[PDB]
Amino acid sequence: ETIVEVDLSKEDDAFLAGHTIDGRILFPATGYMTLAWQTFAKMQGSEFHKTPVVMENLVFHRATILNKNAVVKFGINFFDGTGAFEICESGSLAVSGKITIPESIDNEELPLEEQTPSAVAKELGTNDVYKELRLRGYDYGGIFRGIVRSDTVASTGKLQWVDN
Amino acid sequence: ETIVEVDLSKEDDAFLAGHTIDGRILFPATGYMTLAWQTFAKMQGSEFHKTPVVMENLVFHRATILNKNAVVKFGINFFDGTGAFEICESGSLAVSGKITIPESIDNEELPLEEQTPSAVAKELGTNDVYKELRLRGYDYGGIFRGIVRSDTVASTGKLQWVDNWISFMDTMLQFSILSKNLRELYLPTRIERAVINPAKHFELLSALTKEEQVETGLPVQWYSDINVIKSAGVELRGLKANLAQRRPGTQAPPTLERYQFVPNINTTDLNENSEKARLHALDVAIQVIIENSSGAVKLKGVELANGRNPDVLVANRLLQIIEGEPVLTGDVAVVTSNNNEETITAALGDSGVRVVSKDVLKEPVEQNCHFVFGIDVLSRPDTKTLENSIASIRENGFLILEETLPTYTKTGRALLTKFGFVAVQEQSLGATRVLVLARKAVDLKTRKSVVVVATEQNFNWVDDLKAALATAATEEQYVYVVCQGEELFGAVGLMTCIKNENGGKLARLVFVQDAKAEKFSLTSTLYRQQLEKDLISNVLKNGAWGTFRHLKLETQQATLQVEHAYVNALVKGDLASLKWIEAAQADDKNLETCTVYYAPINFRDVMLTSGKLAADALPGDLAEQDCVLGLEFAGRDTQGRRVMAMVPAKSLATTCVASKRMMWQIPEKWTMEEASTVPCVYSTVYYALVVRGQMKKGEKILIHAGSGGVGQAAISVALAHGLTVFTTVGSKEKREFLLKRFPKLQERNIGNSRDTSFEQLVLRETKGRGVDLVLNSLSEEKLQASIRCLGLNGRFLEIGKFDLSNNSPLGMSVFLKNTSFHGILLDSVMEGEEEMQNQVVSLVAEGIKTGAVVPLPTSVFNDQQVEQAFRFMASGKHIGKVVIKVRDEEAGKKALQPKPRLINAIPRTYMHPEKSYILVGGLGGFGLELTNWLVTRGARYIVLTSRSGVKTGYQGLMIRRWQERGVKVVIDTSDVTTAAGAKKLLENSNKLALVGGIFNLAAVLDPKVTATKYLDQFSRDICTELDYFICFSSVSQTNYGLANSAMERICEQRQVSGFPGTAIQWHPVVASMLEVLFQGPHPAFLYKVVSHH
Amino acid sequence: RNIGNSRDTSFEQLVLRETKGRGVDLVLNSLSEEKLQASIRCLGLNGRFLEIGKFDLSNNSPLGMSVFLKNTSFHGILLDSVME
Ligand SMILES: [Br-]
Ligand SMILES: [Br-]
Repeated sequence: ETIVEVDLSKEDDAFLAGHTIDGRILFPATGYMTLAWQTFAKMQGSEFHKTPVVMENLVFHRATILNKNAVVKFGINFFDGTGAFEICESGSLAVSGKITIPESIDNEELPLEEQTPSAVAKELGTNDVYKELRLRGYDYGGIFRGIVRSDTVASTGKLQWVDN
Repeated sequence: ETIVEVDLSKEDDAFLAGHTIDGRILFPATGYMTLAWQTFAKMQGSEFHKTPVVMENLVFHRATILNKNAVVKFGINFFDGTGAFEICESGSLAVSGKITIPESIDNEELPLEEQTPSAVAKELGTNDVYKELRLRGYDYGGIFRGIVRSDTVASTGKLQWVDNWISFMDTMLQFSILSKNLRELYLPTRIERAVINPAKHFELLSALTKEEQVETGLPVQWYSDINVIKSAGVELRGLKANLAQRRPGTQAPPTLERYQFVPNINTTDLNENSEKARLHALDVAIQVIIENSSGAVKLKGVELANGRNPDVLVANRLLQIIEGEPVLTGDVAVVTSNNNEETITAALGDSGVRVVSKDVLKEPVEQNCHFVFGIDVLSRPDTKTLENSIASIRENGFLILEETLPTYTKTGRALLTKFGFVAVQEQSLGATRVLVLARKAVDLKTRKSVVVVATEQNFNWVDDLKAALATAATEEQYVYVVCQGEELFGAVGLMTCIKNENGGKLARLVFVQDAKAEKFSLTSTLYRQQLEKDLISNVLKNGAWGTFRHLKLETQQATLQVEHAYVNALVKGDLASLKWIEAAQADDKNLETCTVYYAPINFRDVMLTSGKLAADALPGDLAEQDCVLGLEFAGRDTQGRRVMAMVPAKSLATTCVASKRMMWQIPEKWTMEEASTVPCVYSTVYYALVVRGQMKKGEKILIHAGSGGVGQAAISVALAHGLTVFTTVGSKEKREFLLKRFPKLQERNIGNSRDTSFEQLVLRETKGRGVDLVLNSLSEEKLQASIRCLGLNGRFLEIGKFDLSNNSPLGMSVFLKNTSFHGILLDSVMEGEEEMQNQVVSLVAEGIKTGAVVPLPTSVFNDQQVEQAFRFMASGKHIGKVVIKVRDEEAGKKALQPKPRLINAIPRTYMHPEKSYILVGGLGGFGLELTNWLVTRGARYIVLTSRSGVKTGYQGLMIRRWQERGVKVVIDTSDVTTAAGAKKLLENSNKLALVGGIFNLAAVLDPKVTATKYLDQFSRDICTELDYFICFSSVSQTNYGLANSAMERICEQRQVSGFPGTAIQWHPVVASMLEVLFQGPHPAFLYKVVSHH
Repeated sequence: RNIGNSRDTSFEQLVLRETKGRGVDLVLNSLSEEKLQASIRCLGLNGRFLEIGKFDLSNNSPLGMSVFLKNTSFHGILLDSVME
């Protein structure tokens, strides 16, 4: 298996503290997806930002809690045969699923056009959005506060991009 | 991942060659398990023989074939999280499953006690077991032949131990396959659980000697109720095996050649067809030459081709006849005087006939030939062509000359006489043409000779001949064997018997049927001209000298007009094999024999024919049956009523027996063509949507494959009940057809079946709600997508087979929605209870009047276009039902008794189900397989004569199988060689059931002669319903040859006196030969079997 | 003879032995995981499995669709669905 270490004391992984849920840091589901994505490109030979993929049947078996120091090791493994992967943290399965490099990445997408924003009520600002979420228990911080705008029903909106 | 390389060139992996399946080495399923077991223990730190494990959900996705060199790399990987593992070989998945080291290996096993061995029939020995398996396709060898013992049903047995887990665990799988009733090739697909306990294994082995471990072995158990194979430390639960594809064997079927008397001077064409007649003439000619070339291993010949088309030359055919003869090769060349070598060479092709360049005028074409073929050689103005042809053959060589009859008569014979040649044979080639075989004569006066009596009154005449043959060489003389008016001496057999004797080249057979004829004498005018030809075989029959020659039969695939027939796919891979076959006649209950007019093809017929679907899947005992095609039909009742029906099989025939419960009387304004489309698709639709699914008005249903047979029927009924319908289609044209054909079908509701797009469409149109029912025939990603279309309280109706067969995984989250998943097999209905059958037909019955049941569009094909019919449905461009027009419907569409018809089908002879069949030496290898074949052809009373009785477990096995199939088997252990014994056998057998056939077997391994002689004699009086009297044997010991000669004469004599009699002269081969023999009439008294295996 | 143990998978053997491989016509199941898969194997031809548990449903456990070759039915049963 491939071992991947993330340390929130380190500059590259520090942002993860922003994904705080109910007063504790949780390794985000999308964190696992990225780690699985990245390493998969590594063994395939390419750079992950140049490598399109299709993940299937993703299962997040449990939440991963980190402290402030948060030096945590993730173990990743892939089956050449089916593309099935598994990520284990602290001696127990965390996430499982399937990953494949498609024939045509464009054909794997859906023919969807943008929706017309809802005009039933005023649109939400970044502060409106995360005020709502805070009340639900989500304590997002830093770059994880990336919803700049959303319509009243959250059918359409905008997300910022910080190369992450 | 861990890479493991196995090389059969190395000593450690060499044994794997023993696991040969269907003529190829396969990496055993148990091989994979061992690899997974070993490597897994290694990384855990332990030794694998010290490490107990539990494997689960083993799947063997594909077979691994190895060559001789066989360098193959296996890649293994393990998940720390779940314990799932995978084995890859050539960049593709091979095996998958789960493996874990248990807390307590003892706790993981089942507390099972040994079973009491079955005593229903004799137990099987190691040789019995693997004889059985060989017939199925398993070619096990070496240590993989580890089944020392098994009971007749394979419930208990023993396996040897040679310190090899792969072989040992494999024999456990072999053992499980034994118990399977169908005798076909099975390969492992899945194993639910495999418990391996090494500690327990070796402490059990310690109780055995290294010899006992090999000679006696370990107990193996098969518990059919719980599905477990248990032996020592290995415990296997939930084994699943699937029927595997058999390689298209390179064994051509055997041909039959009939013997007959051919006069040297034959003015009758050997065949009706002039072209075939000529070929036979050439065949006879070469035969005579071979017969008179002493012990020649090579036969040299040439063909003169001056002024002829390169295509019409016969050289290839000649070499083909020569090469055909066993242990004989030919040197055939084409001689050309017109120096057009390049042109000629191309015409011959890949035959291997060389070409020589010489001008036949003034010079010899070649030296020491056995024969020279030419056309119009005696016609030519100059004799130079003839002269150099004579100089080209060896002294005793022949000339094959095709001539025009008028010319050959007025000058042709004189020219041969002029050059000292005699016409050995003259065969007509129609009128105006003749084939002449010429040879230099020999002088009977100048050469020393002695005569041998060869009569039955002198028992020692064989020694007289042998003594004469040895003396002949020394004394420089020729021996004339004279056999005048003698019984039990067939000319063909006796000739062969002489030829193979030491110094046999010096013998000449003079065979005279009529006992009233001039005594043998070189001087007699009758004999002199004939014996001056110096032929080794001379047969006098009705005043004419001749020989017995074997002619190639024309019917490899001949078609006779029969009254009853069915369609069969002879070889599954090729659909061209679809042909009509003559059916057996009928000898009740709630059954009705109907006349078939229209028989539709359904996907099940296509799948079966193509091989995508195995035979074991077929409901009931159809895997055994030959006639299985045809699921439904429209036709006429026993009383001429217009009827449409549904059956499990056998509707694709001129007649079908249908169940009254599953029949509808065709309504008016329905053509039989139309009606034929209704039974299956609508019975399916109603059993799925109404019975199982319980669809209600106003509900939403997703019908996949809208413009298909089941789809169209589904859409019609659904819309009739008032449901909102969503569908999918394969193409633009299919879309257009549905829209125009149905009441309120919304374009918004038609998706695409080629992809998963329909998921978005349905969810969009249902605003995320989904539908209440799904009728699915799609598979894989399209199935899971269809699942996502299911709304609250939904009910999934599967009518496909792929994912079910493959045991695909189904996400059980769908069931949170209070849903139901329904596996729907219509076959289970017909195979199942009665009330369900009566309900579904009621639904269909009620539906027709309502108008919900509409006949489908038809793509009709006649009885000759069955191939095109199948290929057309396979393509998938068709809309509606594909129907075969067996009979044109009578005008008026009213009830009417049918006119008789005949259909061209391959003829086939079946046994009589109320007659007995005696097989002398019936328990030998040949006998057993012959008996089996007779049983499959309808024989239900079998008598086997055996002095020793049942000796092998295999024998007891076959008898058990025949008796279970309802066959009466009698083992007669009495001495049949005597007259009283033969008489008794026939009288007892006849009282059991009237004897229909007697089969004499000298092939198993004189008394051979005397039994046949007496059986022949007394059967004439006793067996008044005997249809067959057949004697099997091989060609050419001197006493065996004489036994053949005797059997030949017996059968000939029988026919003379108006009795059946056939001598057959030469275990997959037996069945193949028997099929040909009984494929149509075969009335000749002697046949030659040519093997092409 | 007809009372098995819910703590292990042994009830599979007991049932198949008593039904001689036929299985049962219905299964009312509240067990999960390896005991669920074992209960499936107890399902006979035309059988009808009746699930009232939630683990495998919530966890989206995989179900081998081979069982449906036997012309069977799997029923997700939520009483709540009735009242709502
Ligand atoms: Br998360
Ligand atoms: Br295998």
